[PDB]
Amino acid sequence: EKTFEQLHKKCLEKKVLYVDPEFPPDETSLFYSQFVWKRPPEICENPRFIIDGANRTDICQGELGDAWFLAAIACLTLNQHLLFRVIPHDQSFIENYAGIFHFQFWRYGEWVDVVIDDCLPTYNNQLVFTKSNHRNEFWSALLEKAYAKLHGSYEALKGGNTTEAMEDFTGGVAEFFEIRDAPSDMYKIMKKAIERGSLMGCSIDDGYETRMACGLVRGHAYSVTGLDEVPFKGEKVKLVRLRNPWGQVEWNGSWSDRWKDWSFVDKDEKARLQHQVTEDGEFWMSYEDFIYHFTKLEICNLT
Ligand SMILES: [Ca+2]
Ligand SMILES: [Ca+2]
Ligand SMILES: [Cl-]
Repeated sequence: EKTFEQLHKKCLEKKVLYVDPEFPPDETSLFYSQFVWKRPPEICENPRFIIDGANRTDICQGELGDAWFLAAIACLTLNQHLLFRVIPHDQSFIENYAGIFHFQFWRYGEWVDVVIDDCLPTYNNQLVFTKSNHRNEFWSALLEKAYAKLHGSYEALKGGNTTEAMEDFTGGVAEFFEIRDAPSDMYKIMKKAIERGSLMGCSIDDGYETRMACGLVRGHAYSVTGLDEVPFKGEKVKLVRLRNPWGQVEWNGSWSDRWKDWSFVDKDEKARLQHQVTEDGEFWMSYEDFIYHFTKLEICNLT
């Protein structure tokens, strides 16, 4: 067991790029039961670890069913100071680059360091697994690789629970809600949770194209990224903001991006709500419609 510092320092002196003996760039690391592995400098001219900050737009699901995990990362980015425990800032392609990176996860009641080489699965020189909106940003793809290593393979990330990942990023305690049994004050419970920095997911119980007619997807982890109140036509309306970790496929009901009655909303209020018409996976919906469609709500509470 050599540490990140040690391995990094060594590779720099040797002038060699690191290769992970524990989790090598071959089919063992992909599955337990076809892609070319490439490092980000082999993929593009000017790769970067973090560009314009690490935020939820940098998490876009690829050809692997790990939404449960990605939704949790996206939630984590809403709490930057927690985020930078999981992701060390002092990492770069343009300075002290030795093809090695690391991340931290809460496991067994303590922080543990996962080290990886920066080889990533590609096809036609593009990432097949999770990537960022920005073709040159690689933190999220690398984090996913590190989480895969922690579970033994990329395939091991197929299916899982959002709360598992939330706990692995925070060391917090999971709390579940069946939205049918929801208390009267659950908007308030969720509001206090988001303001306290707690991570929130939700889903529609089951038992890449738009699944439902309303634009939601069944059996799919969504990140809760906002809760707010807007006064519209005299009265105040409770809203919920969600993000689909696909980065695509939004709700189309009231308060959706292209909803016309956004025109009746004040221009400053729009700004406070960060309302944009963009196919980014993120959308506002009414608290009412939210409680009506979603069935499970998962909150990971901190200390
Ligand atoms: Ca970014
Ligand atoms: Ca949107
Ligand atoms: Cl960089």
